[PDB]
Amino acid sequence: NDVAELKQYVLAHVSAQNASADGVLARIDDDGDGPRSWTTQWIRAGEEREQAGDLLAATTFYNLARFPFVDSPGRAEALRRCVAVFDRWRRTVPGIERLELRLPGGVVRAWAAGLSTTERRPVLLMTGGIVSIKEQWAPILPELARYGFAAVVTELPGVGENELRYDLDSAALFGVLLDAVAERADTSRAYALALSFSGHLALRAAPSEPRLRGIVTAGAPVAAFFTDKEWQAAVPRVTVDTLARLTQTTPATVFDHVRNWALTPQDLAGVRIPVAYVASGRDEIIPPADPALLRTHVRDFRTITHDDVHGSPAHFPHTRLWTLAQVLEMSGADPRHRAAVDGALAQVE
Amino acid sequence: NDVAELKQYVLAHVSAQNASADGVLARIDDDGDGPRSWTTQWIRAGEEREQAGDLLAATTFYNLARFPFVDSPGRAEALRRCVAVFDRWRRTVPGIERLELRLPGGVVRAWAAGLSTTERRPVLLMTGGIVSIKEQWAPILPELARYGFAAVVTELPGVGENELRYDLDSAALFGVLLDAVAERADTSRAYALALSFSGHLALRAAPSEPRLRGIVTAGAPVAAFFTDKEWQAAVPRVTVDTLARLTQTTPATVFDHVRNWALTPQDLAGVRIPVAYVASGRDEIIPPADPALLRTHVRDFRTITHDDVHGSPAHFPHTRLWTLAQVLEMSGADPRHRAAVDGALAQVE
Repeated sequence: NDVAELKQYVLAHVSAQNASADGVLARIDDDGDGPRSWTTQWIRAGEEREQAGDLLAATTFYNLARFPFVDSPGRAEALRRCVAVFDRWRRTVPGIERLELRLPGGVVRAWAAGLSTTERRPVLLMTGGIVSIKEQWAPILPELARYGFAAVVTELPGVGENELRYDLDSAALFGVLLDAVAERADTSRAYALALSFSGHLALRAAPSEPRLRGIVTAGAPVAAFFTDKEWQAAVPRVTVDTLARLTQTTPATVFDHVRNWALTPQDLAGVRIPVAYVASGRDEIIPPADPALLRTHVRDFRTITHDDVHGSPAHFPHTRLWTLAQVLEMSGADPRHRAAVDGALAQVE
Repeated sequence: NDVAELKQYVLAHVSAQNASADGVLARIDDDGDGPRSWTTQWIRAGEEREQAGDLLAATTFYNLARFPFVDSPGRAEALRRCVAVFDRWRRTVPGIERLELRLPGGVVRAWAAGLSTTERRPVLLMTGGIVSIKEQWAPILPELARYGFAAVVTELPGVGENELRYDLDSAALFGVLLDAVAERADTSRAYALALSFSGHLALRAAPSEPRLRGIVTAGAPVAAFFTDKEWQAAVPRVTVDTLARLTQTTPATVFDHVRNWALTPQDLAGVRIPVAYVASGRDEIIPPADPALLRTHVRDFRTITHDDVHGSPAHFPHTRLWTLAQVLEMSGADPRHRAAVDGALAQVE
């Protein structure tokens, strides 16, 4: 992995939320093994905070150690202790449960909250993209539960502890998670807060999974991402390598491998549910043609655009409230919750 | 206090950094001392996170309980617990120490890092505004120390554990802080990173404190803030009440009391150092004419405007880098540090 690419992810998506990260960046010279390497430095910084009692700080740093995907025994150890340190933290928070699903293609693990035997709460499935482990979003589970959801936070196939191969049959993962919490939630009403590539997977699942009632995404790939080769040549190496790893192909073959993932107009027409999309004006990963294709073909499309890079990290104050407003509208959540968020949303604009 | 005002500060300056905050806001109906009151809910939320081992989260919540100023035994108790839980956190972080100055007019406390009897590192004095206690910024001391500074974080007179009366002689505070760390730092070269009202104090002190070599501020009141009665009538009640409390006057008299705080053209002509200024276009506290007067009267003025409310909380990613860049250029810090910040600062733009 190119270390400049790796550092630039921290600068844009982390430094502003934890400024100790800039101190660790300044001790990292390469991506190998060894005392000044990315993985070692991030692991040592996580041990320091873990031993100091800061279990979320330690979670962040061990997450960073494993980023962008586990390609080494140093990284595999990173993830193992990111998962474990977050497991320690979550126990001091009531209502956060581990879900384990054993499937033919391997094990999927997840974090949930707002689950109940006696009540039937609408399901919120939350997933990042291809470099985003589930422990990034899990801390937010209690807030999700407060808004009325049986909230499940997971990982795309090949990410974190998710063992499946990432392929077109992974669209079926929404439905299988639903099946696992059917005794503890209203799986008749599910909503996918599915960021980046997981948004693509959600779109693909919609036409043959009627329990999915709405999708809220940010910078999901659609069609041009998979078909436009010139654009692909300029896509960051980390995107290409990670997607190779997840699909179980190779950096040089992955775009040809995934060419038939393109959502056709027949596929978008089967999407008969509300779709919200947060778009980034400077997106390095998604071509402009993809958000446009959803605007043309999806019957109930809501969208907003920020002048930012992928995942709009400089616009989190706006995107957290906008994505949440969309989720509550789609699910017909309590007006009191909707007024609160919409008041907070009007405040930021 | 007006509980709606209180909740909006949390909405604009905190929620995006800690989403648990929105959960506690939903349980607060008033600013009394009942079980659904502001102070009780924030204290209960800090206890829960303190018992769980999240000492920074607890610090934040006890800070909120105390906010905007201690006017009751509940808030006083909040503050005492905020200071104590911050003290436990910082014992886990090597280099962070407590400074206590016993003055004629009362006791001032501070957090410092990067102090050394065998080196002479330039001083970075850091201070918030009138509702901003020490412990909000203290977590970033080690980052300040990493950039080469002998860093001291403190509070305005009457805020947090600072016992002084906030008056015109309070400009002498910077110089007295320097004196206390004269054996452990290069107090010939001091830089004030002084937000909001502390910015004004710093400007005031500059022409009679030659050890102050530069000021980096955000939304500092200058002149019009103090003299324009029409503007003052629409200033938020919490600003009015806090300022009355600090100055040891009353809400109905505070603007008449501080009318002579306005920095005259003679005052500004005595400011012979660089001053950087982050301005907010929707600033609800500082009239436009204040930034403009500094542009015309300060010989080395640097500035930048965001489309945001006071303290530009939606633009933290940008302001952390811009203010830091300014501090490092001002202080002739190592070019390796300036290159890294200026790279980060070009990425975020």
